[PDB]
Amino acid sequence: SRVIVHVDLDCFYAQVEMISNPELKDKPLGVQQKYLVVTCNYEARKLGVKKLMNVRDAKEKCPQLVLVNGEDLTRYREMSYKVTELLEEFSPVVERLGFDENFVDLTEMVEKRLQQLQSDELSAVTVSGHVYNNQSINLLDVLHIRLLVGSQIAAEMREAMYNQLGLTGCAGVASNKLLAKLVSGVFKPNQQTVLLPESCQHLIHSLNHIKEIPGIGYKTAKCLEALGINSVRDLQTFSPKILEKELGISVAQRIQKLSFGEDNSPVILSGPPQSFSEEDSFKKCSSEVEAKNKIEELLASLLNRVCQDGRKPHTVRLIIRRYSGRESRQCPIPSHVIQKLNYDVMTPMVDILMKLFRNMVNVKMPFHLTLLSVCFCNLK
DNA sequence: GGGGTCCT
DNA sequence: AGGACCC
Ligand SMILES: Cc1cn([C@H]2C[C@H](O)[C@@H](COP(=O)(O)OP(=O)(O)OP(=O)(O)O)O2)c(=O)[nH]c1=O
Ligand SMILES: [Mg+2]
Ligand SMILES: [Mg+2]
Repeated sequence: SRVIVHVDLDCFYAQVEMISNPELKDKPLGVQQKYLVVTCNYEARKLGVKKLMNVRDAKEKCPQLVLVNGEDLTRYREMSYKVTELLEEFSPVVERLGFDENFVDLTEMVEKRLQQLQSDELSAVTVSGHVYNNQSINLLDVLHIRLLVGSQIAAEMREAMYNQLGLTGCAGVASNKLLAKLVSGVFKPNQQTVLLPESCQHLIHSLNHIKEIPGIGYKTAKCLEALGINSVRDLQTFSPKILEKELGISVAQRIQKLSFGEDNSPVILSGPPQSFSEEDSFKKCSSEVEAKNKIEELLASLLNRVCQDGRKPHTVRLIIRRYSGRESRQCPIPSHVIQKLNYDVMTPMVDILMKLFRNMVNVKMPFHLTLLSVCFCNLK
């Protein structure tokens, strides 16, 4: 019934770097964060470089790999919002997923375009891009026609993104978010594909690991592996009763639906972010004097970002990670502090954060943090 | 890794 | 405050 598109930018961070320094769009490029190559351009993947590879592995496997540092997300974040703002011009309800993916519900727009078409030009309606599984099109099938118009809009989207932002990316068009997202990566990079309904099963069964289904992550997949469940079909087939009584009703019914390619979740308007955070990770921080300096650094950046935003946060959170998950402490931001932008908001915010710090770190007893993070949320 | 979302 | 998910 619905016509949903999923847009997915090509090697996002690397693409941004290649644009900032066009002297790089010729070379294999990797974006580095500490010891990780979080992503690389397609010249690099040709040479054996994979996403999230160790710089050691990447170096050895590709000594001519140019590395740029991508620990500061400022520019990626800015381009990211330019992308969704551009998509919002097509339809106001755009849902972000991470920095480089967006869903848009095109069905109202598709409907509008059809109501305007004439008889002799419905003939006549064509696909833009790939048709998944080379499935043949039936122009008399109104579902095929709607999905085809979807593909046309999707191509207008990719064209605008290139023309206005210089950004290249993939699109997937299908009847729900799950399927749009699975199909958008079938032809990469910088291409698009549309999923006709009779090819839905082929798409879901094309997956080789149950983790490949968006919504099934490390923990959930590990549990399923424990239950003898490894293929999509194993999950499709497993006893709903037993599944429920091992993962709970909510998860069980949702992921089991997902395994059939069913996903009724609406595309949601993401809008402005609901939180701003900054982190730094390190081998060791073992003194409060360090912690405070670290935190002042993080807080400085955040205050810059809150500044531009316009809205004001009403709670602060401090996150740590002890040597060998994470722990957090939050509290509301005093009413008087919330009026800042010209004054000196630093010293009182660091005072609050340090109270939070000592609340979860015994400073009289040696400690070994390996991450510090500050988060502003409850924006108003 | 350096972010972000929602649910319990 | 933690846990799970997504990138
Ligand atoms: C998965 C993941 C992505 N990212 C960032 C790096 C990526 O540039 C960006 C989007 O990730 P992806 O969309 O998963 O991959 P990509 O856009 O870099 O490359 P492609 O889609 O062509 O395969 O998010 C992280 O920082 N940490 C992570 O764990
Ligand atoms: Mg991408
Ligand atoms: Mg998954």
